[PDB]
Amino acid sequence: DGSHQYPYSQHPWDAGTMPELPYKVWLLENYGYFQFQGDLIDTSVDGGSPDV
Amino acid sequence: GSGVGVSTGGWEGGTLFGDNRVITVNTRQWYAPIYNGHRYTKLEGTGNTFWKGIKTPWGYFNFNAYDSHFSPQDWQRLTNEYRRWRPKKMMVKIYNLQIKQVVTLQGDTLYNNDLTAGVHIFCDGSHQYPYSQHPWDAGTMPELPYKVWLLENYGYFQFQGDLIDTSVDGGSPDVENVEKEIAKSAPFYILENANHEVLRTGEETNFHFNFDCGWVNNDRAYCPLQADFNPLVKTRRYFATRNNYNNSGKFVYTRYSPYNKPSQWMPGPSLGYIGNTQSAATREQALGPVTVVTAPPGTSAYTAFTEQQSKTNQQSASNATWSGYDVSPVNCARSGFDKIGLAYDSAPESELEEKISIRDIDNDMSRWGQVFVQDGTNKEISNDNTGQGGNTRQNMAELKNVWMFPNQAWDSTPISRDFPIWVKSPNTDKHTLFDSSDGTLPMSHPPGTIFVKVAKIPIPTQTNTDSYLTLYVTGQVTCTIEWEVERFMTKNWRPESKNDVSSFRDAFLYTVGADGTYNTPERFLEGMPTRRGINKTL
Repeated sequence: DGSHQYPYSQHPWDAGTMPELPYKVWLLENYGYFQFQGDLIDTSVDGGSPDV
Repeated sequence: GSGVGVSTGGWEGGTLFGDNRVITVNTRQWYAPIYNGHRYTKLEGTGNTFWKGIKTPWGYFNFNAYDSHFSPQDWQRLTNEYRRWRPKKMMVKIYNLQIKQVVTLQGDTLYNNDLTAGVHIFCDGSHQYPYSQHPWDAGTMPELPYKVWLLENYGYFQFQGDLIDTSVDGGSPDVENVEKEIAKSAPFYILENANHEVLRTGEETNFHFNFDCGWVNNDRAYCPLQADFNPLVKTRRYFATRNNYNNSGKFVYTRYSPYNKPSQWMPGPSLGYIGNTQSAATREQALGPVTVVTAPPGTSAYTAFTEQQSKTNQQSASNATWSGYDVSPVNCARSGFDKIGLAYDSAPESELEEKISIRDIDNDMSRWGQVFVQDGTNKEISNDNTGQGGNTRQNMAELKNVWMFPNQAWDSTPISRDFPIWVKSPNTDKHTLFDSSDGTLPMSHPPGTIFVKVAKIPIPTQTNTDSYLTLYVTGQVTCTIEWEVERFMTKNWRPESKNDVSSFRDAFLYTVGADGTYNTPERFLEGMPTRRGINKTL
Protein backbone atom coordinates (compact mmCIF):
# COMPACT_ATOMS: atom_id res chain seq x y z
CA ASP A 1 0.00 0.00 0.00
CA GLY A 2 1.89 3.02 -1.25
CA SER A 3 -1.00 5.43 -1.01
CA HIS A 4 -1.70 4.40 2.59
CA GLN A 5 -5.34 3.80 1.71
CA TYR A 6 -5.48 1.22 4.49
CA PRO A 7 -4.89 1.97 8.17
CA TYR A 8 -1.23 2.24 9.01
CA SER A 9 -1.22 0.36 12.29
CA GLN A 10 2.50 -0.26 12.35
CA HIS A 11 4.05 1.31 15.38
CA PRO A 12 7.67 2.09 16.08
CA TRP A 13 8.92 0.02 18.98
CA ASP A 14 7.22 -3.15 17.80
CA ALA A 15 8.79 -6.57 18.10
CA GLY A 16 7.96 -7.69 14.58
CA THR A 17 10.69 -6.01 12.57
CA MET A 18 13.28 -7.65 10.36
CA PRO A 19 15.69 -9.78 12.42
CA GLU A 20 19.11 -8.37 13.07
CA LEU A 21 20.69 -11.79 12.55
CA PRO A 22 20.58 -12.60 8.82
CA TYR A 23 20.39 -16.34 9.55
CA LYS A 24 17.30 -16.20 11.75
CA VAL A 25 13.99 -16.93 10.07
CA TRP A 26 11.44 -14.14 10.30
CA LEU A 27 7.79 -14.79 11.09
CA LEU A 28 5.63 -12.01 9.69
CA GLU A 29 3.23 -10.30 12.06
CA ASN A 30 -0.54 -10.50 11.88
CA TYR A 31 -2.09 -7.24 10.75
CA GLY A 32 -4.94 -5.50 12.53
CA TYR A 33 -6.22 -2.02 13.00
CA PHE A 34 -8.17 0.21 15.35
CA GLN A 35 -11.84 0.67 14.56
CA PHE A 36 -13.86 2.30 17.34
CA GLN A 37 -13.45 3.33 20.97
CA GLY A 38 -15.24 1.06 23.41
CA ASP A 39 -16.49 3.76 25.75
CA LEU A 40 -17.46 6.09 22.94
CA ILE A 41 -19.88 3.46 21.62
CA ASP A 42 -21.16 2.57 25.08
CA THR A 43 -24.10 4.76 26.09
CA SER A 44 -27.60 4.05 24.76
CA VAL A 45 -26.36 2.35 21.60
CA ASP A 46 -29.26 -0.12 21.73
CA GLY A 47 -30.52 -0.86 18.24
CA GLY A 48 -34.21 -0.71 19.06
CA SER A 49 -34.74 2.53 17.15
CA PRO A 50 -32.43 5.00 15.39
CA ASP A 51 -31.20 7.83 17.57
CA VAL A 52 -29.81 10.52 15.31
CA GLY B 1 -28.99 52.87 -34.33
CA SER B 2 -29.74 52.04 -30.71
CA GLY B 3 -30.89 53.85 -27.61
CA VAL B 4 -33.82 55.11 -25.58
CA GLY B 5 -35.45 56.81 -28.55
CA VAL B 6 -35.34 54.22 -31.35
CA SER B 7 -37.64 51.23 -31.46
CA THR B 8 -36.20 47.74 -31.23
CA GLY B 9 -38.72 46.27 -33.62
CA GLY B 10 -42.06 46.63 -35.32
CA TRP B 11 -45.47 45.04 -35.38
CA GLU B 12 -45.49 41.77 -37.29
CA GLY B 13 -48.56 39.72 -38.03
CA GLY B 14 -50.61 37.80 -40.53
CA THR B 15 -50.30 34.32 -41.91
CA LEU B 16 -48.81 32.59 -44.93
CA PHE B 17 -50.51 29.48 -46.22
CA GLY B 18 -48.37 27.24 -48.37
CA ASP B 19 -48.36 23.71 -49.65
CA ASN B 20 -45.92 22.22 -47.14
CA ARG B 21 -45.76 24.98 -44.52
CA VAL B 22 -47.99 27.49 -42.76
CA ILE B 23 -46.40 30.39 -40.91
CA THR B 24 -48.51 32.35 -38.42
CA VAL B 25 -46.94 35.55 -37.11
CA ASN B 26 -48.68 37.23 -34.18
CA THR B 27 -47.77 40.27 -32.09
CA ARG B 28 -49.37 41.39 -28.85
CA GLN B 29 -49.11 44.22 -26.34
CA TRP B 30 -48.37 42.88 -22.88
CA TYR B 31 -47.63 44.18 -19.42
CA ALA B 32 -46.35 42.63 -16.21
CA PRO B 33 -47.14 44.21 -12.84
CA ILE B 34 -45.25 43.57 -9.62
CA TYR B 35 -46.35 40.09 -8.61
CA ASN B 36 -46.83 39.26 -4.94
CA GLY B 37 -44.75 42.25 -3.88
CA HIS B 38 -41.39 40.84 -5.02
CA ARG B 39 -41.49 37.93 -2.63
CA TYR B 40 -41.84 34.17 -2.62
CA THR B 41 -44.68 33.18 -0.31
CA LYS B 42 -46.26 29.88 0.61
CA LEU B 43 -49.44 29.37 -1.40
CA GLU B 44 -52.19 27.58 0.52
CA GLY B 45 -55.60 26.87 -0.96
CA THR B 46 -58.57 28.20 0.94
CA GLY B 47 -61.40 25.78 1.44
CA ASN B 48 -60.73 22.08 1.77
CA THR B 49 -57.74 21.13 -0.36
CA PHE B 50 -54.32 19.87 0.61
CA TRP B 51 -52.54 21.45 -2.36
CA LYS B 52 -49.70 23.61 -1.04
CA GLY B 53 -47.07 25.41 -3.03
CA ILE B 54 -45.13 28.58 -3.72
CA LYS B 55 -46.31 31.91 -5.08
CA THR B 56 -43.57 33.59 -7.06
CA PRO B 57 -42.69 37.20 -7.96
CA TRP B 58 -42.65 36.25 -11.63
CA GLY B 59 -44.94 36.05 -14.62
CA TYR B 60 -44.81 34.15 -17.84
CA PHE B 61 -45.78 34.07 -21.50
CA ASN B 62 -48.19 31.23 -22.25
CA PHE B 63 -48.33 30.66 -26.00
CA ASN B 64 -50.31 27.42 -25.91
CA ALA B 65 -53.67 27.64 -27.62
CA TYR B 66 -54.68 27.42 -31.23
CA ASP B 67 -57.01 30.40 -31.25
CA SER B 68 -54.18 32.63 -30.12
CA HIS B 69 -52.11 31.67 -33.17
CA PHE B 70 -54.81 31.30 -35.84
CA SER B 71 -57.54 33.79 -36.58
CA PRO B 72 -61.04 32.39 -37.12
CA GLN B 73 -60.50 32.38 -40.85
CA ASP B 74 -56.94 31.13 -40.66
CA TRP B 75 -58.38 28.28 -38.63
CA GLN B 76 -61.21 27.62 -41.07
CA ARG B 77 -58.87 27.68 -44.05
CA LEU B 78 -56.48 25.46 -42.11
CA THR B 79 -59.02 22.79 -41.24
CA ASN B 80 -60.71 22.83 -44.63
CA GLU B 81 -57.65 22.68 -46.86
CA TYR B 82 -55.26 20.40 -44.96
CA ARG B 83 -55.19 16.77 -43.91
CA ARG B 84 -52.92 17.17 -40.90
CA TRP B 85 -50.52 19.64 -39.33
CA ARG B 86 -47.89 19.92 -36.63
CA PRO B 87 -45.62 22.74 -35.47
CA LYS B 88 -42.05 22.76 -36.72
CA LYS B 89 -40.30 25.68 -35.08
CA MET B 90 -41.37 28.66 -33.01
CA MET B 91 -39.63 32.01 -32.64
CA VAL B 92 -40.65 34.55 -30.01
CA LYS B 93 -39.37 38.11 -29.91
CA ILE B 94 -39.80 40.41 -26.91
CA TYR B 95 -39.12 44.00 -27.83
CA ASN B 96 -40.31 47.61 -27.59
CA LEU B 97 -39.94 47.30 -23.84
CA GLN B 98 -41.22 50.19 -21.76
CA ILE B 99 -40.94 50.48 -17.99
CA LYS B 100 -43.28 52.95 -16.31
CA GLN B 101 -43.28 54.14 -12.70
CA VAL B 102 -46.49 54.55 -10.72
CA VAL B 103 -46.35 57.52 -8.35
CA THR B 104 -49.18 59.17 -6.43
CA LEU B 105 -48.33 62.86 -6.12
CA GLN B 106 -51.76 63.66 -4.65
CA GLY B 107 -55.11 61.93 -4.60
CA ASP B 108 -54.35 61.41 -8.29
CA THR B 109 -52.03 58.74 -9.68
CA LEU B 110 -49.62 59.71 -12.44
CA TYR B 111 -47.64 57.41 -14.70
CA ASN B 112 -44.21 58.64 -15.73
CA ASN B 113 -41.54 56.78 -17.63
CA ASP B 114 -38.43 55.84 -15.66
CA LEU B 115 -35.43 55.06 -17.82
CA THR B 116 -32.67 52.81 -16.47
CA ALA B 117 -35.17 50.38 -14.97
CA GLY B 118 -34.61 46.78 -15.94
CA VAL B 119 -36.82 43.80 -16.61
CA HIS B 120 -35.85 40.20 -15.97
CA ILE B 121 -36.58 37.78 -18.80
CA PHE B 122 -35.78 34.10 -18.43
CA CYS B 123 -36.62 31.28 -20.84
CA ASP B 124 -36.24 27.89 -19.20
CA GLY B 125 -35.40 25.58 -22.07
CA SER B 126 -34.08 22.75 -19.94
CA HIS B 127 -37.21 22.80 -17.75
CA GLN B 128 -35.04 23.02 -14.65
CA TYR B 129 -37.88 24.82 -12.92
CA PRO B 130 -41.33 23.34 -12.28
CA TYR B 131 -43.52 23.44 -15.35
CA SER B 132 -46.78 24.48 -13.72
CA GLN B 133 -48.43 25.64 -16.91
CA HIS B 134 -51.54 23.67 -17.57
CA PRO B 135 -53.51 23.31 -20.77
CA TRP B 136 -56.95 24.82 -20.36
CA ASP B 137 -55.69 27.88 -18.51
CA ALA B 138 -57.13 31.33 -19.02
CA GLY B 139 -53.78 33.10 -19.29
CA THR B 140 -52.82 32.38 -22.87
CA MET B 141 -52.12 34.87 -25.63
CA PRO B 142 -55.27 36.80 -26.56
CA GLU B 143 -57.03 35.83 -29.74
CA LEU B 144 -57.72 39.47 -30.56
CA PRO B 145 -54.44 41.11 -31.62
CA TYR B 146 -55.59 44.50 -30.31
CA LYS B 147 -56.31 43.37 -26.75
CA VAL B 148 -53.58 43.95 -24.21
CA TRP B 149 -52.33 40.83 -22.48
CA LEU B 150 -51.66 40.70 -18.75
CA LEU B 151 -49.10 38.02 -17.95
CA GLU B 152 -50.01 35.46 -15.33
CA ASN B 153 -48.36 35.11 -11.95
CA TYR B 154 -46.21 32.00 -11.72
CA GLY B 155 -46.39 29.48 -8.91
CA TYR B 156 -45.77 25.83 -8.39
CA PHE B 157 -46.75 22.84 -6.30
CA GLN B 158 -44.49 22.02 -3.39
CA PHE B 159 -45.94 19.49 -0.94
CA GLN B 160 -49.21 17.72 -0.23
CA GLY B 161 -51.04 19.05 2.80
CA ASP B 162 -52.23 15.72 4.14
CA LEU B 163 -48.94 13.99 3.46
CA ILE B 164 -47.18 16.45 5.77
CA ASP B 165 -49.93 16.30 8.39
CA THR B 166 -49.31 13.51 10.90
CA SER B 167 -46.81 13.95 13.74
CA VAL B 168 -44.72 16.52 11.87
CA ASP B 169 -44.05 18.41 15.11
CA GLY B 170 -40.51 19.75 15.15
CA GLY B 171 -39.74 18.84 18.74
CA SER B 172 -37.30 16.09 17.77
CA PRO B 173 -36.27 14.49 14.47
CA ASP B 174 -38.28 11.45 13.49
CA VAL B 175 -36.40 9.61 10.79
CA GLU B 176 -38.92 6.78 10.68
CA ASN B 177 -41.82 9.20 10.25
CA VAL B 178 -42.37 9.21 6.51
CA GLU B 179 -44.55 12.30 6.36
CA LYS B 180 -41.86 14.18 8.25
CA GLU B 181 -39.56 13.09 5.42
CA ILE B 182 -41.82 14.16 2.55
CA ALA B 183 -41.80 17.70 3.91
CA LYS B 184 -38.03 17.53 4.28
CA SER B 185 -37.43 16.27 0.74
CA ALA B 186 -39.90 18.64 -0.89
CA PRO B 187 -38.11 21.07 -3.22
CA PHE B 188 -38.10 24.84 -3.18
CA TYR B 189 -37.21 26.65 -6.39
CA ILE B 190 -36.00 30.22 -6.89
CA LEU B 191 -35.68 31.72 -10.34
CA GLU B 192 -32.79 33.98 -9.30
CA ASN B 193 -30.39 31.05 -9.39
CA ALA B 194 -30.64 30.96 -13.17
CA ASN B 195 -28.72 32.95 -15.72
CA HIS B 196 -31.11 35.32 -17.41
CA GLU B 197 -31.20 38.66 -19.17
CA VAL B 198 -31.98 42.07 -17.73
CA LEU B 199 -33.21 44.43 -20.41
CA ARG B 200 -33.92 48.14 -20.66
CA THR B 201 -36.03 50.14 -23.09
CA GLY B 202 -33.36 50.09 -25.78
CA GLU B 203 -32.67 46.35 -25.52
CA GLU B 204 -34.61 43.44 -27.01
CA THR B 205 -34.41 39.66 -26.95
CA ASN B 206 -35.65 36.64 -28.87
CA PHE B 207 -35.88 32.88 -28.52
CA HIS B 208 -36.00 29.98 -30.97
CA PHE B 209 -37.41 26.50 -30.45
CA ASN B 210 -37.63 23.36 -32.60
CA PHE B 211 -40.65 21.15 -32.04
CA ASP B 212 -40.44 17.37 -32.05
CA CYS B 213 -44.01 16.12 -31.91
CA GLY B 214 -46.70 14.02 -33.52
CA TRP B 215 -49.39 15.24 -35.88
CA VAL B 216 -52.90 16.65 -35.58
CA ASN B 217 -55.18 14.72 -37.90
CA ASN B 218 -58.06 16.54 -39.57
CA ASP B 219 -59.63 13.62 -41.46
CA ARG B 220 -62.45 11.32 -40.39
CA ALA B 221 -63.18 7.66 -40.94
CA TYR B 222 -66.59 7.11 -42.50
CA CYS B 223 -66.61 3.41 -41.68
CA PRO B 224 -66.64 1.43 -38.44
CA LEU B 225 -63.40 -0.44 -37.90
CA GLN B 226 -65.28 -3.71 -38.20
CA ALA B 227 -67.64 -2.80 -41.04
CA ASP B 228 -65.12 -2.67 -43.87
CA PHE B 229 -65.51 -5.81 -45.97
CA ASN B 230 -67.14 -7.05 -49.15
CA PRO B 231 -70.61 -8.62 -48.82
CA LEU B 232 -70.35 -9.83 -52.40
CA VAL B 233 -67.92 -12.58 -51.36
CA LYS B 234 -68.93 -15.25 -48.88
CA THR B 235 -66.73 -15.63 -45.84
CA ARG B 236 -64.86 -18.80 -44.97
CA ARG B 237 -65.57 -18.61 -41.24
CA TYR B 238 -68.22 -20.36 -39.17
CA PHE B 239 -69.63 -19.55 -35.74
CA ALA B 240 -70.26 -22.07 -32.99
CA THR B 241 -73.65 -22.84 -31.48
CA ARG B 242 -74.39 -25.00 -28.45
CA ASN B 243 -77.30 -27.32 -29.16
CA ASN B 244 -78.89 -29.27 -26.32
CA TYR B 245 -78.16 -27.14 -23.18
CA ASN B 246 -76.57 -30.00 -21.22
CA ASN B 247 -73.36 -31.96 -20.76
CA SER B 248 -73.97 -34.04 -23.88
CA GLY B 249 -73.97 -30.89 -25.99
CA LYS B 250 -71.35 -29.70 -28.44
CA PHE B 251 -70.80 -26.76 -30.74
CA VAL B 252 -72.49 -26.92 -34.14
CA TYR B 253 -70.99 -24.63 -36.75
CA THR B 254 -72.65 -22.48 -39.39
CA ARG B 255 -71.27 -19.90 -41.77
CA TYR B 256 -71.42 -16.18 -41.07
CA SER B 257 -73.60 -14.04 -43.26
CA PRO B 258 -71.74 -12.13 -45.97
CA TYR B 259 -73.02 -8.96 -44.32
CA ASN B 260 -71.76 -9.94 -40.87
CA LYS B 261 -68.09 -10.76 -40.79
CA PRO B 262 -65.79 -11.02 -37.79
CA SER B 263 -62.96 -8.55 -37.42
CA GLN B 264 -59.55 -8.51 -35.81
CA TRP B 265 -59.72 -4.85 -34.82
CA MET B 266 -60.75 -4.14 -31.24
CA PRO B 267 -62.30 -0.90 -30.01
CA GLY B 268 -59.86 1.65 -28.68
CA PRO B 269 -59.56 2.01 -24.92
CA SER B 270 -62.16 3.76 -22.80
CA LEU B 271 -63.31 4.11 -19.21
CA GLY B 272 -67.06 4.15 -18.78
CA TYR B 273 -67.00 6.43 -15.76
CA ILE B 274 -68.83 9.69 -16.43
CA GLY B 275 -67.57 11.51 -13.35
CA ASN B 276 -69.46 12.46 -10.23
CA THR B 277 -72.54 14.61 -10.62
CA GLN B 278 -73.97 14.61 -7.09
CA SER B 279 -74.79 18.34 -6.88
CA ALA B 280 -71.83 18.82 -4.56
CA ALA B 281 -71.34 22.46 -3.58
CA THR B 282 -67.57 22.18 -3.10
CA ARG B 283 -65.72 23.19 -6.26
CA GLU B 284 -62.30 22.11 -5.01
CA GLN B 285 -63.12 18.52 -4.17
CA ALA B 286 -62.39 16.07 -6.95
CA LEU B 287 -65.28 15.69 -9.37
CA GLY B 288 -63.89 13.55 -12.14
CA PRO B 289 -64.07 10.11 -13.70
CA VAL B 290 -60.85 8.94 -12.06
CA THR B 291 -59.61 10.52 -8.83
CA VAL B 292 -56.13 9.49 -7.75
CA VAL B 293 -54.87 9.58 -4.17
CA THR B 294 -51.08 9.70 -4.13
CA ALA B 295 -49.79 8.59 -0.79
CA PRO B 296 -46.47 6.92 -0.06
CA PRO B 297 -46.60 3.62 1.83
CA GLY B 298 -46.14 4.83 5.38
CA THR B 299 -48.20 8.00 5.03
CA SER B 300 -51.71 8.68 6.35
CA ALA B 301 -53.71 10.88 3.97
CA TYR B 302 -56.56 12.90 5.49
CA THR B 303 -58.72 10.38 7.38
CA ALA B 304 -57.26 6.96 6.63
CA PHE B 305 -57.70 3.49 8.07
CA THR B 306 -55.75 0.28 7.59
CA GLU B 307 -57.30 -2.31 5.33
CA GLN B 308 -56.85 -5.40 7.43
CA GLN B 309 -56.24 -7.70 4.47
CA SER B 310 -53.17 -5.83 3.21
CA LYS B 311 -52.53 -3.81 6.40
CA THR B 312 -52.02 -0.62 4.41
CA ASN B 313 -53.50 2.81 4.96
CA GLN B 314 -56.50 3.38 2.72
CA GLN B 315 -59.29 5.91 2.44
CA SER B 316 -63.02 5.84 1.98
CA ALA B 317 -64.19 6.93 -1.44
CA SER B 318 -65.81 10.01 0.08
CA ASN B 319 -62.66 11.12 1.89
CA ALA B 320 -60.49 10.47 -1.15
CA THR B 321 -61.92 13.47 -3.02
CA TRP B 322 -60.29 15.63 -0.36
CA SER B 323 -56.91 13.95 -0.84
CA GLY B 324 -56.86 13.33 -4.58
CA TYR B 325 -56.80 14.70 -8.09
CA ASP B 326 -59.22 13.86 -10.87
CA VAL B 327 -58.32 13.12 -14.49
CA SER B 328 -60.74 14.13 -17.22
CA PRO B 329 -61.82 13.20 -19.79
CA VAL B 330 -60.89 9.54 -19.60
CA ASN B 331 -63.23 8.48 -22.40
CA CYS B 332 -60.35 8.14 -24.91
CA ALA B 333 -61.64 6.25 -27.96
CA ARG B 334 -65.32 6.20 -27.01
CA SER B 335 -67.11 8.97 -28.86
CA GLY B 336 -70.38 8.21 -27.13
CA PHE B 337 -69.09 10.06 -24.06
CA ASP B 338 -67.65 13.07 -25.92
CA LYS B 339 -70.28 15.22 -24.22
CA ILE B 340 -69.13 14.17 -20.75
CA GLY B 341 -65.52 15.13 -20.32
CA LEU B 342 -64.84 18.50 -21.93
CA ALA B 343 -66.77 21.64 -21.19
CA TYR B 344 -64.99 24.97 -21.37
CA ASP B 345 -65.48 28.67 -21.97
CA SER B 346 -63.82 30.76 -24.64
CA ALA B 347 -64.44 34.18 -23.11
CA PRO B 348 -61.72 35.18 -20.62
CA GLU B 349 -62.51 37.31 -17.60
CA SER B 350 -66.06 38.01 -18.84
CA GLU B 351 -68.58 38.05 -15.99
CA LEU B 352 -71.38 38.80 -18.45
CA GLU B 353 -72.33 35.26 -19.46
CA GLU B 354 -70.97 31.74 -19.14
CA LYS B 355 -70.97 30.72 -22.83
CA ILE B 356 -69.96 27.16 -21.99
CA SER B 357 -69.16 24.97 -24.99
CA ILE B 358 -69.20 21.18 -24.91
CA ARG B 359 -67.91 18.85 -27.59
CA ASP B 360 -71.04 17.30 -29.07
CA ILE B 361 -70.25 16.67 -32.73
CA ASP B 362 -68.00 13.82 -33.79
CA ASN B 363 -68.78 12.08 -37.07
CA ASP B 364 -65.66 9.91 -37.00
CA MET B 365 -66.62 6.24 -37.20
CA SER B 366 -63.30 4.98 -35.84
CA ARG B 367 -64.61 5.89 -32.38
CA TRP B 368 -67.23 3.64 -30.84
CA GLY B 369 -70.49 4.27 -29.03
CA GLN B 370 -70.76 1.03 -27.06
CA VAL B 371 -69.13 -2.36 -26.66
CA PHE B 372 -71.07 -5.48 -25.69
CA VAL B 373 -69.67 -8.83 -24.64
CA GLN B 374 -71.61 -12.09 -24.82
CA ASP B 375 -70.15 -15.10 -23.07
CA GLY B 376 -72.28 -18.11 -23.99
CA THR B 377 -75.76 -19.55 -23.96
CA ASN B 378 -78.77 -17.79 -22.45
CA LYS B 379 -79.58 -20.57 -19.96
CA GLU B 380 -77.34 -22.37 -17.50
CA ILE B 381 -76.28 -25.90 -18.36
CA SER B 382 -77.83 -28.86 -16.59
CA ASN B 383 -75.34 -31.16 -14.92
CA ASP B 384 -77.05 -34.35 -16.08
CA ASN B 385 -76.99 -35.65 -19.61
CA THR B 386 -80.23 -35.04 -21.51
CA GLY B 387 -82.38 -32.69 -19.42
CA GLN B 388 -83.67 -29.30 -20.59
CA GLY B 389 -81.60 -26.18 -20.01
CA GLY B 390 -81.46 -24.96 -16.45
CA ASN B 391 -81.65 -21.73 -14.51
CA THR B 392 -81.70 -18.64 -16.69
CA ARG B 393 -78.38 -16.96 -17.41
CA GLN B 394 -77.26 -13.54 -18.58
CA ASN B 395 -75.96 -14.08 -22.09
CA MET B 396 -74.91 -10.55 -23.01
CA ALA B 397 -73.57 -7.58 -21.09
CA GLU B 398 -72.24 -4.14 -21.82
CA LEU B 399 -68.53 -3.70 -21.29
CA LYS B 400 -68.28 -0.30 -19.65
CA ASN B 401 -64.53 -0.29 -19.12
CA VAL B 402 -62.30 -1.12 -22.09
CA TRP B 403 -58.60 -1.12 -21.33
CA MET B 404 -55.67 -1.28 -23.74
CA PHE B 405 -55.57 -4.51 -25.72
CA PRO B 406 -53.79 -5.81 -28.83
CA ASN B 407 -55.14 -4.81 -32.24
CA GLN B 408 -56.81 -1.63 -31.07
CA ALA B 409 -57.09 1.23 -33.53
CA TRP B 410 -58.92 4.49 -33.00
CA ASP B 411 -58.75 8.23 -33.63
CA SER B 412 -58.10 11.06 -31.22
CA THR B 413 -60.81 13.55 -30.34
CA PRO B 414 -61.65 16.33 -32.80
CA ILE B 415 -60.30 19.61 -31.49
CA SER B 416 -61.93 23.00 -31.75
CA ARG B 417 -60.26 26.28 -32.67
CA ASP B 418 -59.77 27.13 -29.02
CA PHE B 419 -57.93 24.20 -27.44
CA PRO B 420 -54.39 23.95 -26.12
CA ILE B 421 -51.83 22.92 -28.71
CA TRP B 422 -49.54 20.78 -26.58
CA VAL B 423 -49.17 19.33 -23.10
CA LYS B 424 -46.09 18.60 -21.01
CA SER B 425 -45.30 14.95 -20.94
CA PRO B 426 -44.08 13.93 -17.48
CA ASN B 427 -40.41 13.22 -16.90
CA THR B 428 -41.19 9.74 -15.60
CA ASP B 429 -39.28 6.63 -16.68
CA LYS B 430 -42.25 4.83 -18.16
CA HIS B 431 -44.94 6.00 -20.57
CA THR B 432 -47.68 4.17 -22.38
CA LEU B 433 -49.15 5.18 -25.74
CA PHE B 434 -49.89 8.90 -26.06
CA ASP B 435 -53.56 9.58 -26.68
CA SER B 436 -54.99 12.65 -25.00
CA SER B 437 -58.74 12.83 -24.61
CA ASP B 438 -58.44 16.62 -24.80
CA GLY B 439 -56.63 16.26 -28.13
CA THR B 440 -53.37 17.84 -26.98
CA LEU B 441 -50.02 16.65 -28.28
CA PRO B 442 -47.81 15.55 -25.39
CA MET B 443 -44.18 16.52 -25.88
CA SER B 444 -41.13 15.57 -23.87
CA HIS B 445 -39.70 19.10 -24.00
CA PRO B 446 -42.34 21.62 -25.04
CA PRO B 447 -41.47 25.28 -25.63
CA GLY B 448 -39.56 26.62 -22.66
CA THR B 449 -41.56 28.87 -20.37
CA ILE B 450 -40.56 32.52 -20.63
CA PHE B 451 -40.60 34.19 -17.23
CA VAL B 452 -40.80 37.93 -16.61
CA LYS B 453 -40.45 39.96 -13.46
CA VAL B 454 -39.78 43.64 -12.96
CA ALA B 455 -36.45 44.56 -11.40
CA LYS B 456 -36.78 45.49 -7.74
CA ILE B 457 -35.73 49.07 -7.07
CA PRO B 458 -35.46 49.67 -3.31
CA ILE B 459 -36.65 52.64 -1.31
CA PRO B 460 -34.34 53.67 1.55
CA THR B 461 -36.16 53.49 4.87
CA GLN B 462 -35.26 54.47 8.41
CA THR B 463 -36.96 51.35 9.76
CA ASN B 464 -34.90 49.30 7.25
CA THR B 465 -38.02 47.29 6.38
CA ASP B 466 -38.38 46.20 2.77
CA SER B 467 -39.95 48.92 0.62
CA TYR B 468 -39.87 48.67 -3.15
CA LEU B 469 -40.62 51.18 -5.86
CA THR B 470 -43.97 50.65 -7.58
CA LEU B 471 -43.49 50.28 -11.31
CA TYR B 472 -44.42 47.94 -14.14
CA VAL B 473 -43.28 46.80 -17.57
CA THR B 474 -45.15 46.89 -20.86
CA GLY B 475 -43.86 45.64 -24.16
CA GLN B 476 -44.54 43.79 -27.38
CA VAL B 477 -44.12 40.07 -28.03
CA THR B 478 -44.15 38.48 -31.48
CA CYS B 479 -44.76 34.74 -31.59
CA THR B 480 -44.07 33.19 -35.00
CA ILE B 481 -44.74 29.47 -35.34
CA GLU B 482 -43.96 27.48 -38.47
CA TRP B 483 -46.44 24.68 -39.08
CA GLU B 484 -45.84 21.55 -41.14
CA VAL B 485 -48.95 20.76 -43.16
CA GLU B 486 -50.24 18.12 -45.56
CA ARG B 487 -52.84 18.89 -48.21
CA PHE B 488 -55.41 16.17 -48.64
CA MET B 489 -55.95 14.13 -51.79
CA THR B 490 -58.92 11.90 -52.44
CA LYS B 491 -60.70 9.87 -55.08
CA ASN B 492 -64.01 10.43 -53.31
CA TRP B 493 -66.68 11.56 -55.74
CA ARG B 494 -69.14 13.26 -53.39
CA PRO B 495 -68.59 16.67 -51.74
CA GLU B 496 -67.18 16.79 -48.19
CA SER B 497 -68.49 18.77 -45.19
CA LYS B 498 -66.29 21.85 -44.88
CA ASN B 499 -67.07 23.82 -41.66
CA ASP B 500 -69.13 26.48 -43.38
CA VAL B 501 -70.44 29.33 -41.27
CA SER B 502 -73.90 28.59 -42.63
CA SER B 503 -74.16 25.89 -39.99
CA PHE B 504 -73.54 28.42 -37.22
CA ARG B 505 -76.54 29.17 -35.07
CA ASP B 506 -75.52 32.76 -34.26
CA ALA B 507 -75.19 35.13 -37.21
CA PHE B 508 -73.06 37.78 -35.52
CA LEU B 509 -70.02 35.95 -34.23
CA TYR B 510 -66.28 36.59 -34.27
CA THR B 511 -67.11 40.30 -34.53
CA VAL B 512 -67.30 43.23 -32.16
CA GLY B 513 -70.56 44.68 -30.90
CA ALA B 514 -71.79 48.19 -30.24
CA ASP B 515 -69.82 48.51 -26.99
CA GLY B 516 -66.80 46.69 -28.40
CA THR B 517 -67.58 43.28 -26.93
CA TYR B 518 -66.09 40.61 -29.18
CA ASN B 519 -68.68 37.90 -29.74
CA THR B 520 -67.26 34.40 -29.30
CA PRO B 521 -68.80 30.97 -29.91
CA GLU B 522 -70.83 29.41 -27.13
CA ARG B 523 -71.05 26.12 -29.04
CA PHE B 524 -68.55 23.53 -30.18
CA LEU B 525 -69.58 23.55 -33.84
CA GLU B 526 -69.24 27.33 -33.94
CA GLY B 527 -65.63 26.80 -32.86
CA MET B 528 -64.95 25.01 -36.17
CA PRO B 529 -63.76 21.61 -34.95
CA THR B 530 -61.42 19.35 -36.86
CA ARG B 531 -62.31 15.98 -38.40
CA ARG B 532 -65.33 17.26 -40.26
CA GLY B 533 -65.56 16.30 -43.90
CA ILE B 534 -62.25 14.90 -45.07
CA ASN B 535 -62.73 11.20 -45.61
CA LYS B 536 -60.11 8.63 -44.71
CA THR B 537 -60.20 5.21 -46.33
CA LEU B 538 -60.03 2.73 -43.48
